[PDB]
Formats: sequence, C-alpha cells, structure tokens
Amino acid sequence: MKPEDVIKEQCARAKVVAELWHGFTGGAPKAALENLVVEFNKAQQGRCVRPVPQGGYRDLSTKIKAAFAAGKVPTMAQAAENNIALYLEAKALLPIESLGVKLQGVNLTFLNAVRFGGVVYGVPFNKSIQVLYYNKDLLKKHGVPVPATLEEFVAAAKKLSRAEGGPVYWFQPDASTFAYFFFNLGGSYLKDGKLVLNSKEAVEALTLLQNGVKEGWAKPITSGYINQNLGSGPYAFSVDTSAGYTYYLRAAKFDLGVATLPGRTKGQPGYGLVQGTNLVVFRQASKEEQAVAKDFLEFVLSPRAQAVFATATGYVPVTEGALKDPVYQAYAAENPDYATIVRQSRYAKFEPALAEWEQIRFDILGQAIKEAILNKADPKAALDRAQKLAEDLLSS
Ligand SMILES: Nc1nc2c(ncn2[C@@H]2O[C@H](COP(=O)(O)O[C@H]3[C@@H](O)[C@H](n4ccc(=O)[nH]c4=O)O[C@@H]3CO)[C@H]3CC(O)(O)C[C@H]32)c(=O)[nH]1
Ligand SMILES: [Cl-]
Repeated sequence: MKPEDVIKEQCARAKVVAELWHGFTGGAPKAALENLVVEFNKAQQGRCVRPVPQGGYRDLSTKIKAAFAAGKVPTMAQAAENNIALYLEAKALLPIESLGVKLQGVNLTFLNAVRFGGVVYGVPFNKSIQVLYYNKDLLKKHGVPVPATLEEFVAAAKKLSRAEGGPVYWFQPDASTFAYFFFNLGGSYLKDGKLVLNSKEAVEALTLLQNGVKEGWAKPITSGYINQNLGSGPYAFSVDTSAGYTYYLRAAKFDLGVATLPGRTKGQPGYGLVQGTNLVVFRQASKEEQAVAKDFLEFVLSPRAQAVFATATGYVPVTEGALKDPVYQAYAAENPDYATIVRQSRYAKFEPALAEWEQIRFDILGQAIKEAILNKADPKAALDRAQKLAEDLLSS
C-alpha cells in the first residue's frame, strides 16, 4: 500500500479517529507527514490520526471557513499565524498547554508567532526559512564567490547574466520574494500598529526587482515553481523556501548549492521569511479526539519525529532536542545544507499575524507586485493602490 492506504486501514480499525486537514499536495512534505502518522498510528490501541489533503494552504483555509459555516470542523489542521488570528475571532481553537502538550524546548521565534494575548494556540510543525539556492557549477565557471551581501548578489547576477546571455536570478513576483528584499532594505510592515504596504523600503524593494527585469539579470517565473522551470535558460540563484529543497535537488541538472541569504553587510546573513504552518486543535472536537491530538502533538515534538520530518523535507527542526538526535546528526554530517538551513533559521522575520493577511498578501500586495513586474506599473503607484485597498479591507 501507499502510506495513505495504510492510514485508511489503520483508521477503519480504530475506535477513535482525529482528522488532521493539511495543504501538502505531494512530494516529500506529504510523504513525511504521512510517514509520521503511520508510525503514530502503530503506537496506539485504536486511536488514530487521519490526514485529509485539502489542496494547498489557500484551499485549506477556504475549506476550514466552509467547515465553520457547515457546523463541523476536523480535530486538527495546519494554520499560518494569520489563520490562527482569524480562527481566534470565532473562539474556535483550544489553548495547546491546557491540552497538556509540553512546549519546553520549542524554538522561541516559532512559539512567539503562535502566542496571542500570552496564550499559545498552535504547535509549530512545518516551519520553513528562505535560503539562497544556487548553481555551484555556473558560479565556479565565471569565478564568482557565493554573494554574502545584497550589493555582491546584484553584482554577481549582472556579471553572470552578461556572460551567459540571459537573466540568472530567477524569482516569483510574489509577496514571499518581495519580503526578502523589503526586510533586508530595512522595511517593516507595521508602523505604530498600522499596516503600511507603500513605505519607502517597499518602493525600493519592488523597484530593485523591476530594474532587475529591465536590466536583464532578474527573470520573473510566472508558470509553476522556480524548480519546475529549471533547464529553460541559465540559472545562478533564487531566494526560496527551505521546503523547496527536495524539489530543487530532484530537478537541478547542475550541482545545487544552498547558502545563507545575502545581507545588508557581511556582519550577518540577511533575514529570511519564515513560512510553513502550525497545527491547531478545534474546541468542537470530542474529549477522546482531543486526547488523540495531545498524544499526536507530543509525538510530533519528539526528537526523532522532528529529526526524520526536517531531514526528509528541508523544514527547520522546531525543537532544541531535534538537533541532539543522532538521526539528525548523521544527516547533517553527510549534508552540509541541513546545517545551512538551520544557520539561516537564526536570521528570521515574520509577516503580520493579522486575520486579513492571507487576502492582503495574495490579492492586494501580490497583485501590486505582479502589476509592477509583469505590466511595468510604476512601483509607487502600484503600492499606493495596494495600501488603499488594504486600509479599505481593514476598516470594512
Ligand atoms: N495561505 C497562506 N500561504 C502562505 C502564507 N505565507 C506564505 N504562504 C505560502 O506558503 C508557501 C511557502 O510555504 P512552505 O511550507 O515553506 O513551502 C511549500 C511549497 O512552497 C513548497 N513546494 C511545493 C512544490 C514545489 O514544486 N516546490 C516547492 O517549493 O513546499 C511546501 C509544501 O507545499 C508560499 C509559496 C507557495 O507554495 O506558492 C505559497 C506561499 C500565509 O500567510 N497564508
Ligand atoms: Cl503573493
């Protein structure tokens, strides 16, 4: 059987089943979740977790909203911090520590992001960080060091693009790629508690990408993931989630490198955007289903489950104990990229945890970024539009 077929047979024989709704469509992230659940389900006397794929993360949020409307929610689901904020408006989530899950040793960065009015409502589960993916062969070919600064990165992309006759820094015109440039030019989304999308650092970040396209060193990827477009033209670099690691490794027909992000100066790496999700437990669940969730979340935070999940995927281990586990240690010793992903996870920024942030990042800010990059809209005009649409949505 496939792991999901094994899970189906475990759950059919179980006396209690806690549904976990997720947004892994496939690859290593889906297999790793399913392998974790198969192992959990073996340890239990007829108390199982049933993972239900709901599409991607946006389809998962839509399906969770319809579940509220329908009067029936799963026991558990994946949720970004902004989705926790939304589910909290409807009082829909159980505080994790009251459930009895032990959070000692969980990354403080990750714990802070799931803490709302001093109460933790999520267990950090699959937490990614952005890294610099690069073509080791093509940088060696032209004698280009891995860039350590934003200045070096831009200089490197121009040098390589000129030598190879095509733009070598590949990017998605989206909020996630925008965040990298915005944060590392000194930007912040909140000024005195107010969301600001059109600050000078935002204009500067979107201007840098637009100018990169015009000058021929930046290539907008508009169909598929960057790793699904490799092999069409010279590639030197992308800034992308750590959870893309297995997809890049399988796709690349070159020696793939991973580095820490280019920063303002060599004093420290640039900040990466933390993405991925937490698990949350719904108040609607039965006492028996809640007790399955408590055991499952304890298993998830066990050092071995962390070590296997993180090394299989490129997600960041969420516990200090994961790094002390021999399976983690053995993988890091044979693959210096796990340690690089972990080192980068120390230089980590978050987007706003606002209930409306899903809509804003994709439909408002993402659209301004696409207008400027794909339709040459003026960056300030595009972001001023985004800012007005965001203020109208927040006052609604
Ligand atoms: N709803 C909602 N989504 C959000 C929020 N903040 C960021 N994002 C999205 O999270 C993805 C990052 O989450 P992460 O778990 O790090 O990475 C994903 C996938 O990105 C990545 N993947 C999958 C296939 C592939 O060929 N390559 C690949 O890299 O693997 C993981 C599992 O799907 C961004 C990118 C996106 O997938 O297109 C959509 C963006 C938010 O606040 N809300
Ligand atoms: Cl976006």
